[PDB]
Amino acid sequence: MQNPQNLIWIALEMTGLDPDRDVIIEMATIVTDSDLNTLAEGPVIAIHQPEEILAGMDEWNTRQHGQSGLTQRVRESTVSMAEAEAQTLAFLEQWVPKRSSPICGNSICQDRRFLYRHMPRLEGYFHYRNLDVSTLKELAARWAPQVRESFKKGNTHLALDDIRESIAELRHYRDHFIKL
Amino acid sequence: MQNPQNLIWIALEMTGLDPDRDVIIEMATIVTDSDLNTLAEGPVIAIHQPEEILAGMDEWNTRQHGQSGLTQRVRESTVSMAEAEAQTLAFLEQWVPKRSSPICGNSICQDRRFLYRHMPRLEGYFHYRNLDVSTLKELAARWAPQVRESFKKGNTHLALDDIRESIAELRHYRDHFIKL
Ligand SMILES: Nc1nc2c(ncn2[C@@H]2O[C@H](COP(=O)(O)O)[C@@H](O)[C@H]2O)c(=O)[nH]1
Repeated sequence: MQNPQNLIWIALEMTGLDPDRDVIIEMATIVTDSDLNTLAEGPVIAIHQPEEILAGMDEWNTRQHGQSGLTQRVRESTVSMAEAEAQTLAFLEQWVPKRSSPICGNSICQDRRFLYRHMPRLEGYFHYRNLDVSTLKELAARWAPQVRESFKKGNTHLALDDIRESIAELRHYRDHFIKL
Repeated sequence: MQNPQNLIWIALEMTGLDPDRDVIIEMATIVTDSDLNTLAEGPVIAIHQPEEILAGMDEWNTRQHGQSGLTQRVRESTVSMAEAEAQTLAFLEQWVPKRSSPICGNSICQDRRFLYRHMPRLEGYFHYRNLDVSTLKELAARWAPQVRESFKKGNTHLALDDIRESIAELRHYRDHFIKL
């Protein structure tokens, strides 16, 4: 089912936002076609982390992941960082060829930073380009403010709705901000 | 002079692709207004690096920076990374207030990472938003290919020419790819 036009959408949770101090604890992927139609949904993987890493999280993160249950899921997981990377790679490979899709989503420079340090082979499977929806949001804010203020932010507390809300944010801009 | 909706455009040259292992050897900036009108061109600075750093560059960067003149300009530079940062901030300070502008250019996630590592005072001067022209390049190649070819890009290896082309690539999308 491969197709170099298909897009790889990704969302990550981390113990914090610094790739040197922090680690990935959840990953999720969704492959669309070039026109934002879902082809398939990757695994949502909580990635095992030892207790020292888990206790080493700052205050805001310790609360947010604990109350979400991600901490407990991460504590129980038998899937390592490398194993999750391979699981996501095994899935992405039947839909998108190597170095074809950019990373798609929101705030995905930070995602590329973490993939670079912690999953270098998955980072390498993307085209080096970034499809970041917030570029369009930033342009809409300046040049067509009504299109951005008209977007209906969804719930996104779970990883696949999070990605789907980003895909729907691109749709909104394709429909109301992009002459085609 | 200052105006919080002015945009800071930046292009770097590096010794390699790792923002943490490699270094910055050239930088330039251009300030436009929020409608892509060039307000001012910042200085083009070659940054001195020890000879070992230049000899250690891979094959592509040895070729490319050798034949552009940059390798020789690096060797002959007496401007350290920090002085190039202070010189660029001195210019940008006249045109954009602190934290107002995103970082604008092509694949500027790579640029921000190098700045974050090597020029964190300059990185901190940008709004946290990334204004990535190549996000639109990928959307245009997928949703309206013949506006992606309407755009004439001279293979411009002078730093300011690379930036002016980036500003012109976004102009071409505001006109032919975006509805306002
Ligand atoms: N190793 C390597 N680096 C590249 C390549 N293309 C661009 N770069 C890096 O990108 C920098 C310039 O960014 P650009 O303007 O090409 O986005 C160069 O200084 C170099 O470090 C490449 O094909 N191989």
